[PDB]
Amino acid sequence: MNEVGYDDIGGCRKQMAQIREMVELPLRHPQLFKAIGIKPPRGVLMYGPPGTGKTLMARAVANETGAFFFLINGPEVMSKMAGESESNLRKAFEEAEKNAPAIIFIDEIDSIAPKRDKTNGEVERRVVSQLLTLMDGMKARSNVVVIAATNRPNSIDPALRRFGRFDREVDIGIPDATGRLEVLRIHTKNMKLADDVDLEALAAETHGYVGADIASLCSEAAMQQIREKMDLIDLDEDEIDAEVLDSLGVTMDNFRFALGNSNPSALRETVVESVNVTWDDVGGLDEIKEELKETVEYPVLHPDQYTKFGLSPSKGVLFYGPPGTGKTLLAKAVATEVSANFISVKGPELLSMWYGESESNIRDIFDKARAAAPTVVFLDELDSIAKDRVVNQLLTEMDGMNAKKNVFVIGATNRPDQIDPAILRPGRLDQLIYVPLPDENARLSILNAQLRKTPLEPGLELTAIAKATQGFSGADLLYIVQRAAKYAIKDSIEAHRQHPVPYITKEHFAEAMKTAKRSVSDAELRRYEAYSQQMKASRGQ
Amino acid sequence: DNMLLVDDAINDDNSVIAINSNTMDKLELFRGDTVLVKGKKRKDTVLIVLIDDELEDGACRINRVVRNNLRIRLGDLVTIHPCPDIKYATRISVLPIADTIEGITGNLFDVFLKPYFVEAYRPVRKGDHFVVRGGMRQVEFKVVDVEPEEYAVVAQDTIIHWEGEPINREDEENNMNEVGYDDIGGCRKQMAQIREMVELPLRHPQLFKAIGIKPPRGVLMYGPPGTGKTLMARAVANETGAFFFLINGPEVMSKMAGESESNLRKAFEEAEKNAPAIIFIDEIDSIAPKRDKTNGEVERRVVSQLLTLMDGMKARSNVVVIAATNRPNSIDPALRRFGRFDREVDIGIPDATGRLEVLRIHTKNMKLADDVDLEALAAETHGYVGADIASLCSEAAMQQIREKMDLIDLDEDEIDAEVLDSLGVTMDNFRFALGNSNPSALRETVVESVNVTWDDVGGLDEIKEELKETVEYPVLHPDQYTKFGLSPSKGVLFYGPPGTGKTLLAKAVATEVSANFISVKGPELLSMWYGESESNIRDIFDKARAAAPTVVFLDELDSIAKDRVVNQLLTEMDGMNAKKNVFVIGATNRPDQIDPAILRPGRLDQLIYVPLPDENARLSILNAQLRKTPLEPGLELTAIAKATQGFSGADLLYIVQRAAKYAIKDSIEAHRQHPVPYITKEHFAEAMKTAKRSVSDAELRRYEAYSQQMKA
Amino acid sequence: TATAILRRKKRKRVVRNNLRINNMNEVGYDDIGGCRKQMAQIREMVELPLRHPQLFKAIGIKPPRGVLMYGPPGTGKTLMARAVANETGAFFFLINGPEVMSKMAGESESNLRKAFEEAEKNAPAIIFIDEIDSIAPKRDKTNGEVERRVVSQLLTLMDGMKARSNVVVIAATNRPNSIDPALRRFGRFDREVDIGIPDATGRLEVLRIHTKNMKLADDVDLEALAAETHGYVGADIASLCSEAAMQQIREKMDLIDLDEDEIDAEVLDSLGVTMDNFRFALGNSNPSALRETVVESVNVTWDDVGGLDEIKEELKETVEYPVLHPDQYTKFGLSPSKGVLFYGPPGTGKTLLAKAVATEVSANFISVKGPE
Ligand SMILES: Nc1ncnc2c1ncn2[C@@H]1O[C@H](COP(=O)(O)OP(=O)(O)OP(=O)(O)O)[C@@H](O)[C@H]1O
Ligand SMILES: Nc1ncnc2c1ncn2[C@@H]1O[C@H](COP(=O)(O)OP(=O)(O)OP(=O)(O)O)[C@@H](O)[C@H]1O
Ligand SMILES: Nc1ncnc2c1ncn2[C@@H]1O[C@H](COP(=O)(O)OP(=O)(O)OP(=O)(O)O)[C@@H](O)[C@H]1O
Ligand SMILES: Nc1ncnc2c1ncn2[C@@H]1O[C@H](COP(=O)(O)OP(=O)(O)O)[C@@H](O)[C@H]1O
Ligand SMILES: Nc1ncnc2c1ncn2[C@@H]1O[C@H](COP(=O)(O)OP(=O)(O)O)[C@@H](O)[C@H]1O
Ligand SMILES: Nc1ncnc2c1ncn2[C@@H]1O[C@H](COP(=O)(O)OP(=O)(O)O)[C@@H](O)[C@H]1O
Repeated sequence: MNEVGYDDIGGCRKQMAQIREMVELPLRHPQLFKAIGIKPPRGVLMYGPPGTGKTLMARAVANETGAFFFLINGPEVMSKMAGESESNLRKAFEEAEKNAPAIIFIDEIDSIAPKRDKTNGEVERRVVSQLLTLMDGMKARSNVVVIAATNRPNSIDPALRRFGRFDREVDIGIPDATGRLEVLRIHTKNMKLADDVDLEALAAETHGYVGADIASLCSEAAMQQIREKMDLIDLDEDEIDAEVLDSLGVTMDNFRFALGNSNPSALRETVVESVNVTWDDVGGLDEIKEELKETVEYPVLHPDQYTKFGLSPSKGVLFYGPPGTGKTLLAKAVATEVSANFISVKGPELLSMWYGESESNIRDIFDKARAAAPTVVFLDELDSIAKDRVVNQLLTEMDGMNAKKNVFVIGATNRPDQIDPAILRPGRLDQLIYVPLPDENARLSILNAQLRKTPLEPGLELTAIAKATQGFSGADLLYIVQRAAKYAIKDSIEAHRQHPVPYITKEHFAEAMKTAKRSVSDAELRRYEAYSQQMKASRGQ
Repeated sequence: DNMLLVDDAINDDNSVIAINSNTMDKLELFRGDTVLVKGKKRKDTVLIVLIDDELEDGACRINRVVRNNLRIRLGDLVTIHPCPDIKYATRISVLPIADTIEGITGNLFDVFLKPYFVEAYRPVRKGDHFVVRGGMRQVEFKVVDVEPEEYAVVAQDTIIHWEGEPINREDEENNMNEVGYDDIGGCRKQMAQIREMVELPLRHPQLFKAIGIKPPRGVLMYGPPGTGKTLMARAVANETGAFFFLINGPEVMSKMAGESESNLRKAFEEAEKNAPAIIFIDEIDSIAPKRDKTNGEVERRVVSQLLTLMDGMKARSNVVVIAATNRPNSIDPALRRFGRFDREVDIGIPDATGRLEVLRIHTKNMKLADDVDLEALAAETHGYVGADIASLCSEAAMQQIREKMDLIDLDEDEIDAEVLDSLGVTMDNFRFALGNSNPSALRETVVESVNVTWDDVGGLDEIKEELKETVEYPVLHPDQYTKFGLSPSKGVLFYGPPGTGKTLLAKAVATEVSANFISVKGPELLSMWYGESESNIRDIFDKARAAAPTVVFLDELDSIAKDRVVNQLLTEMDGMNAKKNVFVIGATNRPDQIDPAILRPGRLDQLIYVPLPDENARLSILNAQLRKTPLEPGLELTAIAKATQGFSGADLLYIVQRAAKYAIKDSIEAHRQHPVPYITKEHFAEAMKTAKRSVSDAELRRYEAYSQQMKA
Repeated sequence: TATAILRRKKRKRVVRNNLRINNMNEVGYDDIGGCRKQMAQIREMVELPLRHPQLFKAIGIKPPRGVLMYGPPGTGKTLMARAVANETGAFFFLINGPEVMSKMAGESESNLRKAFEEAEKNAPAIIFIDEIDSIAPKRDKTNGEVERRVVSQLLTLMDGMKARSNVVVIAATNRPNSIDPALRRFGRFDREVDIGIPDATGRLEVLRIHTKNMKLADDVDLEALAAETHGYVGADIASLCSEAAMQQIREKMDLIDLDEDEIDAEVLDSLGVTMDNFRFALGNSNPSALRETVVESVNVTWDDVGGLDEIKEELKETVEYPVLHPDQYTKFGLSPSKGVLFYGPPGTGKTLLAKAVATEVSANFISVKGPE
């Protein structure tokens, strides 16, 4: 089937706009580049998690442009008899050239131009050389745009990423809540949905799902509805009752069951994501909030002042403090303020990179950060690695960056002494910041925020609980509220079984807090404070 | 009113079915009318209607030949419809069955068929059979071909062709696979999952048109070898009735370079042009293994061709691809994504009932002796896959033949018929076969089922209640959790003295929610650490996801919690959907020695101390263990329970086993002296004299001190 | 009934020679000794499916087809295979491993295909794939593409063979683990036989079989030679006899003039092997089976070890009763113990205790020294 217009896409305004401004104008309005006398870029390389719609984007752009389209699949081209792949490539390219304007989509290019390390096969070398020769010779040709789709940027051969080749790069990230809502609406434009559908609620619940996974979710929900209504349908009879066939209707419980039986995998690797956390779900640390605002917002939102004064913006920041203090939320808020993408790299990912068993690599992470700039790279629990190949690679990557690009590296840890002294030199993660435990007002704000999604008995003031939880990390308060909810649900289920309990009660909170604990021991807090004092004395003239 | 009872037809016509007069009235038929009868699976024919008053309402009479043709027995149910469009076969070719022409000479046509086709007008259909009594013998014939097709009537104008080779009766089943659902036992959930995704898109394709969705295409079954994956796929394909094409793995990977792609392409296009169809790719891993294994150009071009063909079919509908292998992490990962094997299915070793069903299915033709207690076999035979059960049956039969060999003479090529009629397999043969059997499914992690309740776990009632709260409520009442918007806890951890009853506790937890149970002992963890095992943590969690809900049990977690293994485990745990009911339960003896990283929230955080069994627990364990052993009447276990302070479950098991050993020693000594059917108290006294605590007080106090420190 | 088949020439002075009572093949069961149990197993698995197929029709089962023999090289695997094949008198197709592997690329699959097709056409048939390890080594051992084509072709032919066709496949390989794992599943080489080095009586039988034509001097004590030879495989015994004859002829060569092509008839008729020749041959010979772990019977009773009566009784209770009287254990439902661990000062005779335990239950003994 064809005619997949822009109306069949959602949640990808930025990348679609980039690809459109990069493809349409050279073909639709070549006279502009003649009037301004430049050479429009040819190569375009889209890469992102599998199933994000890269091929769908390419097809939509091709159809909307109304230009000759020629599809080349890496697998099928690599499946031909020896010496036939080169002939197929030469044909495809000549046919595209003769029918200008044209667009070429080399889908899964990584399968025909893999990393030079894994190109031991002679035929692989021949095919890669043929592709390189074809692309190099194409510069004479006009009105021909080549689009390549690959899983990761570090899998293709390095030789394919130079001027005159796939230079322009696009990074596809997982969609946000609005994107997921749009995907659901686009996919569920034909299903016989029931009245009680809350697509907004589904989008809120489903996190980390890519468009393909959402389509699978819709298919599974429809399958669940069919299975439920199968009791009124007999397999033996060839004919199907018209009314029963029409009576089919998808309900919310079907979608929840489909979510239960789903297997998302995009989050398994580092992926660019968008966040919308403001300075409202984070309480306290007002001085730190203001300092981070000054550090990040002004260089991004107000670059003219820095240009006037010649200041060089700080590259990265480092956070240290007791665990459970909300460093990740602070980083997300910082990313939100500058309205930039966010990349997260937990410690197990760093260990996997150290052992070289995960596909992704530090170089790939920073390449994706550059492609999706502005971004915010977040390195959690660095102390797990700064106990070094990985550290040296990270230092080289950090030193070799364009200061103008808005790439900020934010490191989190609990052992600032255990971090390598090299990482703290100027031009690197030198700006230290301590994250103290929440104060009474901070604890009250955290409790109130965490309870916005749970009914409460009227008059249940949390001030007493906040005051009775001095020195408690936010995670401990989350645990206390979770325990109270568990007690309440247990009581509700018991009452129902013996049969009431529509909301939590104060006595539930009292019982839950009767068995609470302080996550951080006093000795660790003393050492943290001692190190903070030591750092202050070194900058406290 | 097309459902009727089946009865034996007294008459001797292969194409006559009798119906009650009221039944005839309901269906609006006339005497002598020909009607089409469809039985089990896709077998159907046409028979001449007869009126018989003696027949009860909703009943019909059909001889054994019709029953064999329709794959039904006496009293079964069929669907009957009028067949007024039946024409007269102008030209029919039929050949006799080889076993029915044993010593028969002359013009078989005139001798047998001609009296059988003298204005008989017997309805015929492709592939049918009919027996005719000629002279003093009976000869069977088969409907090789008919014109016009398919169903017609043989009349005088018809031209009968009796020229052709004899039809051997063996190859109808030996060379052809016609196996229905009746040949599968011990796996019903898997069969339901496969059927609801194979039959529904094909038998009823209009439903998905009505609801406006594209049903999933690919399906990937996997499990231990010999679990019947091929048999299940064959049965589903035969029941569906669609054109079934098989693409064996080694068969396609054992041909000249550049021809394997041709075979794959031919198979796929042929299936495409005969929709609906089923394409079964047996042993997928043989042709598309993990990248690290295959490096030559041919074994990569084959994979590329397979991927291209698979991606090219999602447009066309009514075609589904079924694969098969033994591990999810034994094929190229590129095959597992949207549009390529969306659905995954895991097949595990059957439970006791499944093994009993398999034994019943296999041992339906053997000349079993009277003293057969297949229930006892099922109880004893644990970890045996269906193939191992077939091997057990074959070995038992071979042992029976060997025993009877004394009454046989190796010379000549025939045995006395009396000797053949005396072939009876007894229980001793089955026990010998069990002795010589070598099951190997358990050598690697597999999914099974458990049937342990809150009966074999004495004491620690509060622990039972806490486990119930943690596990059952999220699964049984997820609506309440949604109402409170709280995600259920993922995993739990148990710590305490060794041999205190943790494995059976995890089994009980899994049983309560009625979820499968995957076990991973310490040696498997070490083997995965050393990279000499065919399994991997990713594989374990993938199988757990496929068989969800499941309980993944990690025993002796301290041996490896001293790393790559811990990193992989942590990554798999974190990258787990919250809603999916995959609970990870760990056991250890050194809680401090366990890496702190695991004990963080969102992981194996909820710690539980398993205390040493007390007097009541000791009494319950003693009663449970002796549930299958005669005891001296009047024995009192209270004194033993009182005297067994500090003894864990393993210690009591050792005491009981030693007492039984002494009892059997005395029994055998008395027997040889030629009585001792019970275990006397003196046996237990001797065992106590030669038994002691397995845990020093130092370890107990250290564990209790650590528990108190955690409590504070 | 451990055998039940062995209890009762070669399908055949002039009359006796004709009735058999360089190509003298069709070696019968008489030409084998010291491997009675393995020969019984092979016969039970080969003859009955072919000679008397109606038994399995009557009882309603499919007889097993895959038989795989493995043991130390030189123990006579090919000898047993050929003996059984010729005795059964069925279409016998013989496939060598190295011979098939020596063909050009692409001509080593067609040979297997035609072999199996012919065996099917002329059923009943026996196919003996000698040295299967050469055409199906371990998966990691060989990565060559042809080495995978051949193995896959073999697997496809084997799986497709399973049918009513009366064709039995027999394979041999010195190392049980060398064969590809995929060849040892259901519908393939499932039944396995292990060949162990012979014992004293087996060695005597082999010696008598080989030393039946030599002009042995009347002063020969074959019993003494059988006793002395410990760990000698059949091939080693044949080499021993050949070397003894060589020594005898070398000693007699003094009277022989090599210049003359012929030799005096009287000297040629005076040849005779003496006991000292066998002693010298034993001195020269060198067995090789003991280099690797093998299976050999032992015949030590509770008389070559003194004392340890309490330990003897404990070992009896541990091992002997379950094997001899499993019925009572089944009655009581208590499974027997698996292993035991002897500890004590060195040289106390632990190995003798192990051998005595093995002999009491009439079970074969496997040994693994520390260096192994
Ligand atoms: N906005 C969207 N983003 C992502 N997927 C979408 C979107 N809208 C619809 N989809 C559906 O999601 C699935 C994406 O599959 P698609 O083949 O386009 O992804 P891909 O991983 O880029 O493909 P390829 O295999 O060609 O590299 C399709 O079902 C598409 O219909
Ligand atoms: N319910 C059952 N489950 C498992 N095996 C069964 C069952 N019923 C019968 N069997 C027998 O078990 C054996 C299963 O062999 P089968 O070839 O199906 O195994 P498999 O491991 O799926 O094969 P492969 O992967 O080689 O195609 C056959 O003997 C089959 O007859
Ligand atoms: N009972 C016996 N056991 C062992 N060897 C015997 C026996 N009787 C004779 N021999 C001799 O032992 C040698 C066995 O040779 P054979 O080729 O069978 O050995 P093999 O190592 O099993 O062979 P291969 O692996 O090459 O097929 C021959 O000399 C044979 O004559
Ligand atoms: N404003 C806040 N200040 C402190 N802790 C918070 C705040 N908001 C949430 N938290 C708690 O901290 C968690 C955020 O993760 P965080 O504590 O940063 O993890 P980590 O310390 O491992 O980086 C929340 O789940 C909650 O328990
Ligand atoms: N509730 C129980 N607590 C302790 N032991 C028990 C209990 N119920 C039964 N047992 C017995 O205790 C023995 C100890 O072995 P097992 O339970 O496997 O210990 P572990 O799993 O702790 O290593 C079991 O064989 C079983 O017979
Ligand atoms: N009753 C016995 N106690 C100790 N040694 C014995 C006894 N009978 C024989 N031996 C001798 O013990 C030797 C075997 O040594 P062994 O105990 O196997 O060494 P190790 O203890 O290192 O295994 C033989 O040479 C044999 O002569």
